[PDB]
Amino acid sequence: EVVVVAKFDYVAQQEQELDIKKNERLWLLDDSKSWWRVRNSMNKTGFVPSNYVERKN
Amino acid sequence: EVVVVAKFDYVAQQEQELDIKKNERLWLLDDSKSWWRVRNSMNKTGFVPSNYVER
Repeated sequence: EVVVVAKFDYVAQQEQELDIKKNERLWLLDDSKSWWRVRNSMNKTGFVPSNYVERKN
Repeated sequence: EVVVVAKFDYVAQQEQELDIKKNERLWLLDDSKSWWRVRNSMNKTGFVPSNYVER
């Protein structure tokens, strides 16, 4: 984990997100993947690594 | 509507992760927006958009 700095304020839109403020120092726990926000048929939401998602396109 | 499914099983490792089963229907909240996991000085963790932090 590295220390990073928030560029902008961000207001979390779901409980799995973090509220941050511009210029806040944070610890970066994982930048090795692009996580995507997903929801299933059971109405549950969360994050999965992008490569686990298939868009039929 | 673009159909989106789980490509593979993904077994969640942390509370903010979602377990998904291969071939199940999913819905994407964003257009290929990447998120990273961070922690604040009060030890709270969560995801933020990757482009919001500077390394």
